[PDB]
Amino acid sequence: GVEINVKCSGSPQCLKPCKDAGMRFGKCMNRKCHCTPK
Repeated sequence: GVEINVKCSGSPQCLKPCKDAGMRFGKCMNRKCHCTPK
């Protein structure tokens, strides 16, 4: 489960939370975020 509960809208809104997380690539969800670690 590499996802984090974050309020996202569109793909780039989740790109921001993952930016500070130091990871790359991600996705979105009705009320959740998706992050992909190396």
